[PDB]
Amino acid sequence: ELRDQQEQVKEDMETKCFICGIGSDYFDTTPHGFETHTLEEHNLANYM
Amino acid sequence: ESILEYFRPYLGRIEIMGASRRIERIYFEISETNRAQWEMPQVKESKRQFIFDVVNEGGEAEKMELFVSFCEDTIFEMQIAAQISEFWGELEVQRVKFLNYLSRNFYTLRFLALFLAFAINFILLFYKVSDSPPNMVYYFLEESTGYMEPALWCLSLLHTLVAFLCIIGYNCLKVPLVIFKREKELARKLEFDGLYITEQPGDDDVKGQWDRLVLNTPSFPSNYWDKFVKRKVLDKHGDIFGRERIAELLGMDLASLEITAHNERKPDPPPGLLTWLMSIDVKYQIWKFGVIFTDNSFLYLGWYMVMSLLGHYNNFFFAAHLLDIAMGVKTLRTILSSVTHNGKQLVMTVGLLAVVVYLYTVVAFNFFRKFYNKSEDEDEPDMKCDDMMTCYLFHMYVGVRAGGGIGDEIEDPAGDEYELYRVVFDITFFFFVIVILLAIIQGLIIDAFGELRDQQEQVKEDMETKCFICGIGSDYFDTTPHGFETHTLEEHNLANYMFFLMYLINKDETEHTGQESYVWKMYQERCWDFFPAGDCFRKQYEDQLS
Amino acid sequence: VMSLLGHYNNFFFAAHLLDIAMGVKTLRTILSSVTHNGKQLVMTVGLLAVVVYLYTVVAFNFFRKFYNKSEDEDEPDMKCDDMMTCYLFHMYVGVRAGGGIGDEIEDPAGDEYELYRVVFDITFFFFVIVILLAIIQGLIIDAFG
Ligand SMILES: Nc1ncnc2c1ncn2[C@@H]1O[C@H](COP(=O)(O)OP(=O)(O)OP(=O)(O)O)[C@@H](O)[C@H]1O
Ligand SMILES: Nc1ncnc2c1ncn2[C@@H]1O[C@H](COP(=O)(O)OP(=O)(O)OP(=O)(O)O)[C@@H](O)[C@H]1O
Ligand SMILES: [Ca+2]
Ligand SMILES: [Zn+2]
Ligand SMILES: [Zn+2]
Repeated sequence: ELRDQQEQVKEDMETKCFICGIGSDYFDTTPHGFETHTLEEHNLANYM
Repeated sequence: ESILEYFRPYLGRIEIMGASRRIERIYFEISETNRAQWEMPQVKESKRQFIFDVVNEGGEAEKMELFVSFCEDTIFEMQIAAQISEFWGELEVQRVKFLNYLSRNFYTLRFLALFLAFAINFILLFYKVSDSPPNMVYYFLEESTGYMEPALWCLSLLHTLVAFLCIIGYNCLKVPLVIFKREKELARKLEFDGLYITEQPGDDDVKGQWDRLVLNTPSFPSNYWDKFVKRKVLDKHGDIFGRERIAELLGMDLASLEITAHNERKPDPPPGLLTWLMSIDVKYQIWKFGVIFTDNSFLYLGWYMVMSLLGHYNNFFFAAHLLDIAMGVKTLRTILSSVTHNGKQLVMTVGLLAVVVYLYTVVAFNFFRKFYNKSEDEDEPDMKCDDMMTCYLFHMYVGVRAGGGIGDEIEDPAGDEYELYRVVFDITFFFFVIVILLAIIQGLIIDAFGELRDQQEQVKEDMETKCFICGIGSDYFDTTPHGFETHTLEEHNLANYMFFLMYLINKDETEHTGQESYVWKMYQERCWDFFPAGDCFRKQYEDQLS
Repeated sequence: VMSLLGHYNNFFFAAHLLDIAMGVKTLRTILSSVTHNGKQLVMTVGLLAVVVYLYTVVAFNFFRKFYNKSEDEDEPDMKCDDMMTCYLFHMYVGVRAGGGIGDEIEDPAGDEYELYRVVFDITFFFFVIVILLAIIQGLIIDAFG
């Protein structure tokens, strides 16, 4: 269960944006969509 | 209807996302030879693995790039198949016929080698030993028929001969595709990445350090179909980065490329094979030998032959060839992969087991030492915990294997001042070492096996739930009866895309229609946008019922 | 046929007790779970046979004096003097043993092959007992589940 919790943490991050929460399904309509949103649109560091 | 039924297995129709931002259907021609070259078990096996690795590793954006690379590899594979389909002049023609026989019968020779290994080891099951000839021991077969020893010798010789044939067949069959992929990836890196021009590979990229050899060799793009990659790299690198420097890096001459650009007549090679042996490219051949002497399948075959030759020193080295069944069938290979699937975790968990057992050794060395007299003899004691090394070996060997901990093999703690101390010590050893840690190792391998089998089943299930090209799931298609079937067989069929690629390749560039020229230019520029993603003809004209 | 054989010998009657397994649902499911992964089980027990045969070759060429099961000094019962007898001894006794073949072989102490036999017994207990047998258990129990 602990190892499954660790796997889930990594998976959840790649599925939903930490800030807006919107999942990767709305972003992957455009190619490399989630990557664009979670790196240029809403990157955690950028907020820092 | 009759014409449609006759040309149905020749009418391949794929849908492309065109320049009009619309999903448009392209109807091309599938050659009969092209379909026949798609439907042998080897190409099907290639597609099966490709689909497995793509669905397992993932990546929606890289999916089309890997699909196109697979199409190129499989085109070259059926080119190999076409070449291998069905006094020096006689010698070379007989040599190519013999290599052809080996290349077509590679798998049959593999099965024959495994059969010979099984037969040899079945004979070896009759081996016995005796102090007398069939301080000195003699290992001889005990057989009443008297034929199993000549049969053993004959089968050993035949098995090493088949080992020769299998390595030659691999060299003539699977090695060319490996070279083709290596040359292709090096050409793509030079054309697009420009690594040897700008981003020099580091020490970790031993593949790049070895690829540096064929940078200047004239036979650089030999196995790869494109022969002008050097000129392309000069066109997009050297204007900015130094044309003479790039020419030196690629081992080609500016005047030579000028005279090839101008009108020129190609001469004929000198007659004879003694010129050829002097015309072999030493550097390119060394690079090819380096990239096939590290290919894992060829290394397995070389190890197979090394074991076969050692089987002539001692016949029991032929027992190593029984692992070929594990390398052959699928889920036994999965059992072997499950050992290393969590290999890092297993190594450090057995390290934790070693550490905790060492702690039990220190506390059973300082205390609890008189309870390790394994010898029942009173005159001769065999205290296993008088030395730290011997006590640690005793623990890690015997106590771990014991199901009730070290208390099974230590003296009973009764009538002694340390009674509850040893009770707690044995209980904690049986709990942590046996009950917990060993079962964690069991979990780390068995759950790895289950996870690998679940990955295979998930690959098979995912394919039937979403279209590999547009991705749209089966829920949108199953509204119409047999919907997904129709969409993934007549609308977007992986093969149909491969057949379009071949049709573009073998069609003259002056005949390609607007759609075909668009797809061809897209393929040249490596954009992969012509694949429909997230939409299809049905989705575009849902209101128009088409 | 079993009923008629029950008149030759009454103990052929049992054969008719399996009718309860054919009758109730999940006992029939226990019997179906044996063959639900039958191909995998056959080839995994084949792998078990192969690896045990490898342990037999390496305990036949080496580690042969450690198979004297007889406690009598005058009469030895070396189980690994013949390849067939050693393979039978392994697949029969060592697989059933929970601590591998080291339970039923002589202790490797005070011998030049000490760490060799330690590694041999550990790898036998690990691959044959810990892993492969539990994989067979998984292949049937997960089939039931
Ligand atoms: N708002 C967000 N900002 C950053 N990453 C996000 C966000 N939402 C989701 N993610 C996911 O988090 C991933 C973080 O990967 P990245 O390579 O940026 O860091 P990392 O290597 O995981 O960081 P660290 O080394 O600190 O663990 C992204 O690739 C993306 O899938
Ligand atoms: N675009 C697609 N092209 C082909 N198959 C698709 C596609 N999208 C989803 N699929 C699924 O892939 C399945 C492939 O089954 P098919 O019988 O065509 O080949 P196969 O026998 O699995 O091939 P192989 O023998 O190479 O493994 C289809 O039945 C379908 O469910
Ligand atoms: Ca035209
Ligand atoms: Zn966001
Ligand atoms: Zn589709």
